[PDB]
Amino acid sequence: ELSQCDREPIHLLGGIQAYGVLLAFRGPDRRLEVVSANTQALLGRPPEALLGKTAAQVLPAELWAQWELLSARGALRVALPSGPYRALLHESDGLTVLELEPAELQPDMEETALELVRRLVSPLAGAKGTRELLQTAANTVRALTGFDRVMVYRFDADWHGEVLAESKREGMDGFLGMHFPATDIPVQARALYTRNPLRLIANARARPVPLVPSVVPELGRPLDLSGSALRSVSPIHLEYLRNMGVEASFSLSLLKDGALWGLIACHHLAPLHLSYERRRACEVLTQLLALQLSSEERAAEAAEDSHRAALLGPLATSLGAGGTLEEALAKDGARVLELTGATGAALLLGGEPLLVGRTPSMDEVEALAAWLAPQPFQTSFHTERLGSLYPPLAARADVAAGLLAVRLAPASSRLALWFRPEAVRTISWAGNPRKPAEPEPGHARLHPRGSFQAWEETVRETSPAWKRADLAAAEGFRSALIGVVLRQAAELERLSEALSRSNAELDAFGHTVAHD
Amino acid sequence: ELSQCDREPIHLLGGIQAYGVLLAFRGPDRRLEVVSANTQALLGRPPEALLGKTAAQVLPAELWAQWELLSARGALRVALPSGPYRALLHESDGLTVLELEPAELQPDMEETALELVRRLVSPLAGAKGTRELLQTAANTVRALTGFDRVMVYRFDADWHGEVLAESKREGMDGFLGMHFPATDIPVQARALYTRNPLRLIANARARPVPLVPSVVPELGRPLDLSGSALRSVSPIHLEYLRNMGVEASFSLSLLKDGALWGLIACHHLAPLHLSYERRRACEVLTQLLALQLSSEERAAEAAEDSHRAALLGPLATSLGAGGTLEEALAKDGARVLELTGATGAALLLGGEPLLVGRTPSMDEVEALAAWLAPQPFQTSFHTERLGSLYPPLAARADVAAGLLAVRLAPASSRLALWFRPEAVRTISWAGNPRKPAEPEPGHARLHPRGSFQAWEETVRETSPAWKRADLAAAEGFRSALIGVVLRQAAELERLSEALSRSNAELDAFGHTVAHDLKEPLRGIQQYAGFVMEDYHGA
Ligand SMILES: */C=C\C1=C(C)C(=O)N/C1=C\C1=NC(=C\c2[nH]c(/C=C3\NC(=O)C(C=C)=C3C)c(C)c2CCC(=O)O)/C(CCC(=O)O)=C1C
Ligand SMILES: */C=C\C1=C(C)C(=O)N/C1=C\C1=NC(=C\c2[nH]c(/C=C3\NC(=O)C(C=C)=C3C)c(C)c2CCC(=O)O)/C(CCC(=O)O)=C1C
Repeated sequence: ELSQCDREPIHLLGGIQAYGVLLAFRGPDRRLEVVSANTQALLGRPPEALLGKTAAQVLPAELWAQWELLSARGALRVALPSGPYRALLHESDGLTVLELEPAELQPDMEETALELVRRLVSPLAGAKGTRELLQTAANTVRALTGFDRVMVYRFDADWHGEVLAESKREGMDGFLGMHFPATDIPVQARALYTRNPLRLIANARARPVPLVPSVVPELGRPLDLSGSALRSVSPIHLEYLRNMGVEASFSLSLLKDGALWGLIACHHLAPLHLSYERRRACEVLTQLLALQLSSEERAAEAAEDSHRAALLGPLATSLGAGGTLEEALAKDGARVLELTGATGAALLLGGEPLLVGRTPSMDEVEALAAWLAPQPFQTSFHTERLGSLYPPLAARADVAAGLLAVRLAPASSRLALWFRPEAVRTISWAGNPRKPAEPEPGHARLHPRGSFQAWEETVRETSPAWKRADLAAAEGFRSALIGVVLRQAAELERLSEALSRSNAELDAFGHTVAHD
Repeated sequence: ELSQCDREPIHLLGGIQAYGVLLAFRGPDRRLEVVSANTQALLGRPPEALLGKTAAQVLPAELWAQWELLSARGALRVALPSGPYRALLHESDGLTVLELEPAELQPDMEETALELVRRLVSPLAGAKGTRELLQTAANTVRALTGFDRVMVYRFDADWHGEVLAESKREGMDGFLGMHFPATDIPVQARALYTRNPLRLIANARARPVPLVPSVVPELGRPLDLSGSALRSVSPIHLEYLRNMGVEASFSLSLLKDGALWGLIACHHLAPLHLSYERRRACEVLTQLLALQLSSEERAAEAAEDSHRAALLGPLATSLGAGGTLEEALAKDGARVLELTGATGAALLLGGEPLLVGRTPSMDEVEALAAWLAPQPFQTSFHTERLGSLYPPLAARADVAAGLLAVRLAPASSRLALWFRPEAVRTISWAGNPRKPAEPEPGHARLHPRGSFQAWEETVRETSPAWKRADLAAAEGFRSALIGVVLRQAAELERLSEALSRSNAELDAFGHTVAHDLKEPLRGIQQYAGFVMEDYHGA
């Protein structure tokens, strides 16, 4: 593929954390094909000995009494001599696997989750703004998890990320408003996190615990761990955290109708374990954030569409009065521009092209109109930097930074478009984007960024991104160009009664030659 | 416009249900001025003698210990020698009001609450549709509350509503599929329910306990009960509930966006009392359901509008393929009809109107267009019925029952409209709506309906409602219509090349006016050829 950062498989690591013990059951005969190598403390027997025997005589006597509801719903609490343990059950890779982990110790915690979900679902939330919703979710995440530093991470088109908001406690650095390279998150990571919503790495210094046996005898590969929540992450990502200085990690993915909208991040300077109940409560909390944001964007787009219609109102009303379309646009050009938020407009109906406001030279516009012919689009065209697609205008980007074009007609040569100037924008990177990874002699792998200090770069010949409202405003301008062009048709309609008058002029000079 | 069902107030009854006990406080030292008459058991002292004295000695010592957290949070579970109670505290009418209610005897209900929450939100919820979401909500509400019958009530424009889905229990009657008159819920009821979502009527035949004293001295009014959740409903609604035979009621309000879009009702045939945590858990269910309904509706409507644009596309392309607009519409008359789903399409660009599909004759549509010109509509005018508004075409309601129209020009007489035939449907009424109420002798109050048997009636000369996608499709029809108006600009240049041979004919008019003036030059030339003759004669 592109790099070792992607070709590396994540399913087949076969690494398990030291917190719990993983056990496996094979079909009806209850075969323990693969077991953890740290089961001596819990199971009281050597790990290698337990291979190949039945589940009837190996497990502690307690949890068969709890086996029924474990097979029913996959969760319970069981008492053990070492202490209270949390039991989860899931079946994957054509085999049944069982695991045990420590559980909570504060019974008062459970009602807190209900209280906080009530607070979040309570009305008047989101009216304050979209941005504050992320912070008022992150602060509650801090309270539930009790971690140190929490960011909110949002994905861009090219899979690079930004920090929309964060909530921390005093005494640590913050990455608010910082961007990160797209390659920092591998593609296989996105594919895996599409299915598994959450994950937990409570220690960074811990060595991975080997899985015995190394490979399943008949599968030919080690046991899959995607379904389990105790998987050990790749060692490469560990050095990234260690250089970052984080000891414990906890991330929850946000899903929007099949799209990885963003990730919640949590960090800690010291190792700290966390229970399954807290994880699931946090997951339930994060699930409603997508719905809240959906409601917010529906309301915002409704307001924007209403505002665009309101602005369309008087522009259409003024058109149709005394004058011609070229006269009307020239006289009423002030109200034209704000529909698309541009600085110049151009229309081509068959005559010489007409320009209003800031625009490229007269000779260039028809060259562009010809240039727009072959690119396949049906209604609209978009660009934030036309210089890539069309080099000649990149020489003078003062008005050619961004263009929005629309088909007034079918594939024939009739078009209208708008122009935008360039806006300076400066962004701050964490490390050098040019060197996302630090190479090592021997090319065994690619080490992560050496440092994490803020670094700034400036982009030029770029226009602010086209919104979604102006895309509909283009169709609105088409619906307003009708009406004014229909008044053109009405003035041509009394030119049509003047065509009846022209036939009257025909037979008028007819009876005039009759008279002379 | 207000019958007797809109005069009496609800928040000034001053009645409290049998199970509860009400207490109110005034002033920084929090003296006692309002107390229920059934407080003999819990307080152990005559109610009258305790009002106006120091609050600390009146309240039991156990309750006074946990005052601090109850003051802030407002909810608390406490233990009494009689049993376990839940204390509710709230502020209303500039007064401190606390409440005492029996507590729940079930320890682990909250785990079930979280289980139902995670069931509803789901990794994938409501993929099937809205109706399935309502059905899922109904039976979950039943399970969480343990009631017999539940309702889902949705309001129309005129505040008259029908039931969509229900969770139905065996061995008892249901109400799914009928409508209820808007008179059932008065304006005052909607105004009150706009704020308080939780309404519980523990008993139907219980008599409200009076609050001594009847009137607050400084205010001159009965103590407000809107803030509290133990209000006693008006006796007329108690009789209305008794007529059904239902004993206990539970009503949740689905306030999605500043409006009472939906009401969730629960019924039971036997006395029953719920716990406060039950109501609090059920409260978030309504918000979840409303939010998911809104999200699903928006997503589905956006997806359908995408298909509308996708169908708009090839219509525009094909219409721009041929250069005979009237003929193209005639041959492609099928396609234009399903853009808004109408059956009769009429085009009027100022010339002779074009008629395709089922439509009335030209004179009726011309008269309708003439009437539409002074009729004020900003961009569009859509209605399902026209006989109510326009008399002359009411006779021809077969095809002119409903129409959707848009204004092509900003002014004048350029209108494009469609035609829709009448659609017949049957609405089932629970009880005859023609007799909404029965008047008692003396006209003191209007008692509710007597019998609730199903009743039927038929609506006529009506068309299905123009749902918003149709209006969006008409606007998109104008938007892609500008495409065929650029094709009509090619046709405009065809009319203008007729006018261009007419402009060459205008230059012809110039030099033929020169010709028809210089033929008079030959006229005065003949006059000159005669002028020496007439001079010789003279
Ligand atoms: C190709 C390997 C590799 C390099 C080099 C690189 O840049 N990424 C990487 C390793 C992996 N990272 C994995 C996990 C992972 N990394 C991030 C990155 C961030 N952490 C932040 O808080 C932050 C900022 C903002 C970013 C962009 C994240 C979010 C993840 C997911 C899990 C958490 O770290 O929480 C990873 C996956 C391994 C596995 O799932 O076992 C790889 C391969
Ligand atoms: C004059 C008002 C009035 C007449 C007459 C009438 O038709 N109803 C009525 C009395 C009131 N009822 C009030 C509350 C109330 N009524 C209903 C009605 C229904 N219950 C159903 O199951 C159902 C169906 C649908 C209908 C039509 C409902 C749902 C409520 C809210 C509380 C519950 O009953 O659950 C009322 C409000 C004042 C008060 O609280 O006393 C009036 C005036």
